[PDB]
Amino acid sequence: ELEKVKAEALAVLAAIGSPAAKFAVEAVERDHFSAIEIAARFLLEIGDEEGSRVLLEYSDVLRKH
Amino acid sequence: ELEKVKAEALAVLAAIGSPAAKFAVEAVERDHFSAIEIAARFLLEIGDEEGSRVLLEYSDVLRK
Amino acid sequence: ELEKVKAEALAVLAAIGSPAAKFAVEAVERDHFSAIEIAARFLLEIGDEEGSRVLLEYSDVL
Amino acid sequence: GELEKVKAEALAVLAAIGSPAAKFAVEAVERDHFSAIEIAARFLLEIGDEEGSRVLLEYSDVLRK
Amino acid sequence: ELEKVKAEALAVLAAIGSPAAKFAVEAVERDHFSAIEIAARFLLEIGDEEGSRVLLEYSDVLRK
Repeated sequence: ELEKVKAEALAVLAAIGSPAAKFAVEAVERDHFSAIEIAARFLLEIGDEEGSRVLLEYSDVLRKH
Repeated sequence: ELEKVKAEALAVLAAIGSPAAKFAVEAVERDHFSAIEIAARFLLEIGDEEGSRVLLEYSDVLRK
Repeated sequence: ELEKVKAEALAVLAAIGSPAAKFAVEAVERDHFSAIEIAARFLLEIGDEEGSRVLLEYSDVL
Repeated sequence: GELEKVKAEALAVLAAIGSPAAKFAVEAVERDHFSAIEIAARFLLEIGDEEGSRVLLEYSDVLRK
Repeated sequence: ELEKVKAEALAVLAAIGSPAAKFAVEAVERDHFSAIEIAARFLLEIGDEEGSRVLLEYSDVLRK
């Protein structure tokens, strides 16, 4: 279940190529709650709606089972 | 309780229409406490008090 | 103490009149720790030192 | 002891700054508010006061220990 | 494992020499989770991506 949304998140973030997305990818790869929160807030504070949206989706999936 | 205040909260957020509000709506519809907190803090620090107020109201209704 | 410091906080925030203080006011009325913290941090980052201070007092007493 | 000494040292460094952020910092130190200490430390770091943020880090690390 | 990643993290952060890095190094040597988090978030909004990434690595090792 997780292995699909993780791939979706890493692909979407790597596509962006922004230095904020590059951090985001790492925050996804290690499943770091604090790093994921920081990356989401930064992508929101920089203008990346796609990155923030996919981070929210992957975090909502991760929070459960 | 949450299902009642949520409707007006999402209506206000869609009314805002800012790309930050669009995140906010997503944060509200998925019931993500941390995402709601981040969206509220960002909407407050950009000048949208209208969004922050309804996020605070809906979050307090979710808490209690 | 709580019944006094809450009133002092609402009084100071109503005095400030900024749109951030109102949120702060609401943050006090609903007793939301995270909202109080956010309001204090914002009032500190905008220059309202007294509002952030009284929010800190009301949070520590609570 | 360690905390009773470092509290005084921290307040001494912070009072010299006189900044409204230090004025918050002292209150964050005297009232022992972990969250306020974090906010004050990040703000002094984000404005350029390395001494205040550093001494707040020391006092937080000894207080947290 | 942790004592291994600490050296690389401290070296990378010391190389930056920025006042944020001086904080970052201090955050690592004292093993302060909150300080590491603040330093990483600040280094992201200041332009040091390598510092934020290595802080994330050391913190992920630090959690366990």
